[PDB]
Amino acid sequence: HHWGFGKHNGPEHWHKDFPIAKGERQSPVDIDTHTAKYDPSLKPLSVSYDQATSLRILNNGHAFQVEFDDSQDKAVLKGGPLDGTYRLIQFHFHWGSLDGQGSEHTVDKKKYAAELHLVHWNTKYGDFGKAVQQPDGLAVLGIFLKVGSAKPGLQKVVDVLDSIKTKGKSADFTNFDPRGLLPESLDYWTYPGSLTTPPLLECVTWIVLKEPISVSSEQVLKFRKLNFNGEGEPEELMVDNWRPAQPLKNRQIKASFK
Ligand SMILES: [Zn+2]
Repeated sequence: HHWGFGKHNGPEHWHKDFPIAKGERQSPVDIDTHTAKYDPSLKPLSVSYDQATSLRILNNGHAFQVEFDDSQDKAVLKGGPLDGTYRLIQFHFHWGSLDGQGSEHTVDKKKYAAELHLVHWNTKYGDFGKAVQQPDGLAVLGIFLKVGSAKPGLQKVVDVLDSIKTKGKSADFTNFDPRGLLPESLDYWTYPGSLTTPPLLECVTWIVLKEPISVSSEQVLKFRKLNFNGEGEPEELMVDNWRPAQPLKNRQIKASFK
């Protein structure tokens, strides 16, 4: 009876196994655009993905994750609110059963159809496992998805999902360029928060882009054909794998733009 997104093990239950669920810097949060302060010290976000090396895509039982070779400085995030260099390790999404919900962060209470997380770890901690034990261990770049025109750069991801339908399935996924998932503007909000799946560690500097990317209805529909369950088990569609907004508590969200 482990954590999940069902009726008996979903986000409202997680605190029982992971008490930090009720912590002081939990994510996601609602971004109140009128309360976020423009910060004239925030540098432009530097995203250097030209040498990114994807390896594999995995159905991990709550989402799918595209993993990268992070053994060299190849795909790095720096600048913005960050000190130092953070290396890309994986990206994954959160999505809904319907276009009207699916994002984890919300903007003035608005829910998007999905949310992309590009997860990076602080190179000063040597690897991901050590980084998540530190308050500044991770930087996660969050990008909202809305349903409209197709995102061509996403299609290679959508087309491989049939091969990883059920929990535990993985597939070779090389030469995928995550630059094809970025919106035009890198304007962002930033605040200190946490992983949004257990163990919910409070190790993340969140950088959430203001500009959503558009994906097609057909693209998001294919996300919804994935399964939470393993092969040979009763079918449960992988939908609504998003944690709802958590109390902001003692935190200020800063904006890179006015
Ligand atoms: Zn996530």
